[PDB]
Amino acid sequence: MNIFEMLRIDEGLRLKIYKDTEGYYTIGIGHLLTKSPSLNAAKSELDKAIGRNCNGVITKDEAEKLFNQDVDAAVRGILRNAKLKPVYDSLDAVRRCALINMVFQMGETGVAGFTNSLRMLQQKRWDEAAVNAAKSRWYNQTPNRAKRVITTFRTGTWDAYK
Ligand SMILES: [Cl-]
Ligand SMILES: [Cl-]
Repeated sequence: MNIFEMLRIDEGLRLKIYKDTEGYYTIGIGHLLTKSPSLNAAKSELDKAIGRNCNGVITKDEAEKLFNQDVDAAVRGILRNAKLKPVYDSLDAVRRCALINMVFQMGETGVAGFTNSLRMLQQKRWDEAAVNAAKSRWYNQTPNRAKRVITTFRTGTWDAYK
């Protein structure tokens, strides 16, 4: 189990523009296209992203290309963030996967808002951080995925995904 297989389970794969759980225009493996209500703004963003006329539809390969960028971008974002980088540095390999997951889903800004939880992860107080992260809009909105991520932080294993 790796970060890619993990995100592919949580995000799924869709070759046609679709709306995410929040209502936003998305495609591929969780690649948010626009927060705009316009299916037209989305179709436009999409062609700018792929470099061709897609007419809201892309190939598997294109979806994987977007996915590799997004994971890379998330990883570099964590390493560039003064709030995130120390947490990351401090964790084992599996737990690190859990934080990339949150970042990919919610943006560096959002994860950075979990101050208390991040502090507990840093202190390796696993159970407490799990209890605290559950008190969030994140968890109430997408509970099954949140639970999976939270278990990964609590235990340090890939259990929730197997
Ligand atoms: Cl709450
Ligand atoms: Cl969910």
